[PDB]
Amino acid sequence: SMERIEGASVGRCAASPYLRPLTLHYRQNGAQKSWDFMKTHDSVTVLLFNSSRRSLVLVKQFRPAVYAGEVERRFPGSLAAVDQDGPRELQPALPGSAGVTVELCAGLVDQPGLSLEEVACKEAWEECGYHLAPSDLRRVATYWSGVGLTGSRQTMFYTEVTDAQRSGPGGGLVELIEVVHLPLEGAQAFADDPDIPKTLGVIFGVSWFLSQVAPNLD
Amino acid sequence: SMERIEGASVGRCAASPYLRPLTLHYRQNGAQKSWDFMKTHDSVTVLLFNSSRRSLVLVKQFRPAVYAGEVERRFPGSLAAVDQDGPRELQPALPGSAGVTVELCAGLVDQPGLSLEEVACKEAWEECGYHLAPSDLRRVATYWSGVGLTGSRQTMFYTEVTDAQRSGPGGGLVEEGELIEVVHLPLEGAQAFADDPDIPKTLGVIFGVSWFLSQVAPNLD
Ligand SMILES: CC(C)Oc1ccc(-c2nn(C3CCN(C)CC3)c3ncnc(N)c23)cc1
Ligand SMILES: CC(C)Oc1ccc(-c2nn(C3CCN(C)CC3)c3ncnc(N)c23)cc1
Ligand SMILES: [Mg+2]
Ligand SMILES: [Mg+2]
Repeated sequence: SMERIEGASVGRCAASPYLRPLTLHYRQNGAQKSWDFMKTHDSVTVLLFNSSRRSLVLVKQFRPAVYAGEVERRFPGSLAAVDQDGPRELQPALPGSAGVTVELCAGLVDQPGLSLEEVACKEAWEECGYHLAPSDLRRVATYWSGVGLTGSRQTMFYTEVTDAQRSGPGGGLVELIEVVHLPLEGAQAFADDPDIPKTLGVIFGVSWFLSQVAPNLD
Repeated sequence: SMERIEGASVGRCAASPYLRPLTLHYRQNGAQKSWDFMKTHDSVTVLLFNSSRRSLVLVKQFRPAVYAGEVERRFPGSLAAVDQDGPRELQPALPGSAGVTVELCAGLVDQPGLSLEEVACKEAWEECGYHLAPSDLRRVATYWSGVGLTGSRQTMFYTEVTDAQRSGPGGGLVEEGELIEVVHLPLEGAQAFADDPDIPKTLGVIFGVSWFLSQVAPNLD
């Protein structure tokens, strides 16, 4: 989560492996309709509870999409259509902290040879520094995210760890990610504080752990 | 959520008045970087608890993007790049139920002069037929939906309603041709509804049920 961002500029977006524009044409109950959407990948998330530190493991990082959307709120029109000349430097622009979010460890399912559990284990090592095995993972929920513009499905896993599995670092492969250990005592106040940029996966992860897992511990 | 879907095809979308893909170029830790994202407005959601029926109020509708993703999920390559020879008929296709989702009532922060609570009330009227008062909405949470591809912020509201407050029809706006069905989920079987993986549900529904049962339901009796 290196909040140090410079040279922020918005340019044209032609072709991406992550954003593929498509149109579904269809008839619903006889009525001809169309819908423009983006083909994107499914994903997985994992909530880790470190029972030694009595803390939940989260990740903090810079999200360029969040930063861009935040520049638009405080300076309307900053994200207008870019001409063919080249990327337009965002002026005025916000500090990189505007794009800094707190999330669950997450990763895309964009490699055909890895299971959902294997993607979750790979991401927990690269981002959080914890050694996980697929047999240590439990499925919490599988849901659809962004039903309006994408049909992506995200699967949330839960797992319990100690420092004995933190045999190395996260922070991406080098990617700049800061690992966050949230003590259980202040976890609910963390999730409810709008001053922190959080995802729904974090709010639900914390809420689900405290209401269903924590009362059955010890 | 009429599940009769026919003629499903996928077409190239070169120019879309609804899609706004952009790329952010920036400098971080001294190493030039780029990121592909979509400019989307913010949104609101509202969870309703009908005390007269002791049921949470949800919406069910056909989501074309969800349908396409499920066809692709069962038949990879269904959404391969489309050539210039018109729309490509989806063959094989799936029954329309594969795109039918259960969601919370939700709308976009696009109408000027309307606060977040108002936009939520208008969506509850247009989609669920309930007439709400904005000052009666309790703010549950505010958060960044889809941080990887969008910078949109979503705010969730909650309020209790009665049968008498359902002073409007259902369905949404017929201007877009929307076909939205209202669902009343009984309270004693709501958690099993959110855990059963055999229904296309959003995280907002799963969190909404969980939050209601642990933060609102004990204080009712
Ligand atoms: C935020 C999200 C959960 O809700 C949405 C998002 C987009 C559309 C949409 N609405 N529309 C209309 C616009 C104008 N009306 C008259 C016809 C079609 C689209 N068209 C192409 N792609 C589309 N994703 C849409 C609807 C609901
Ligand atoms: C919530 C999360 C699971 O969703 C994501 C995550 C990352 C990207 C993305 N990741 N990347 C690269 C970054 C550098 N390398 C090392 C990894 C992939 C992108 N590049 C351009 N646009 C992009 N939307 C991306 C998209 C969606
Ligand atoms: Mg990763
Ligand atoms: Mg609507």
